[PDB]
Amino acid sequence: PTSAYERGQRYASRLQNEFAGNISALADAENISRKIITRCINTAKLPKSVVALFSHPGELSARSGDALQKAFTDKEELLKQQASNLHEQKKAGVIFEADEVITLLTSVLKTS
Amino acid sequence: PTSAYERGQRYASRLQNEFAGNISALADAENISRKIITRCINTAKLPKSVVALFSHPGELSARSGDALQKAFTDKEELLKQQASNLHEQKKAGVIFEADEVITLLTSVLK
DNA sequence: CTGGGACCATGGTCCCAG
DNA sequence: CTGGGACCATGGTCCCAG
Ligand SMILES: [Ca+2]
Repeated sequence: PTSAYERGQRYASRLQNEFAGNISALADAENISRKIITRCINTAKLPKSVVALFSHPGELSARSGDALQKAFTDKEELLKQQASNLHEQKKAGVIFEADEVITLLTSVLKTS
Repeated sequence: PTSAYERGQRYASRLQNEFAGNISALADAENISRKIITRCINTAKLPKSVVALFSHPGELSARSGDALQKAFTDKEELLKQQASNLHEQKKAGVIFEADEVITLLTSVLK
């Protein structure tokens, strides 16, 4: 289907410049749960540099995207860095699937 | 493609004339767990008279299909009958959705 | 080989209650 | 209006022991 990220991207535009920011209204004219608009929109708030790490945008879950976006609130720069500082390894041939991508990012927020 | 039911017939074709009826094979052919292929195929073995009882083949999930086909192994003549009525009812107004259908089909079983 | 079962994240819904 | 939280069925993987 359509990647949560790209879904959110659209939900966002829709919500902002067509719905006055009333998410109730947006989730109604899409006949979908308010919380869905939310997860998606949230994921879409991640740097496009993070969606890339995944082979396919569809690899990033709406749940895991929303989760990552929260985990890095007021820590945007760390995310961006830890992403590009992880993209360099990707270019160097280094490969990891979606599952780990999300893990290697929240890693810099954990002790070991 | 898409529909659980559709994949059943799709998975069966390859299962039969291509893999001798060796599930483990086709399973490794289309990198996917055996349980999946079992599920979809089983949905396929269901009377088309039941599948066409849903608002769209995708409404009937592999999981509940596999579930149905099982709740009527050796009682298939009970299904068509059970399903036939359901047609009269949705014909004469009555409008049930995805879930309720599987209940109605399974209700006679107990 | 094969089906059964436990397990998993996910998309999604709906309710609670300022 | 809103998010949080409790829930649910799905598709799916994986191990278990004939
Ligand atoms: Ca509506």
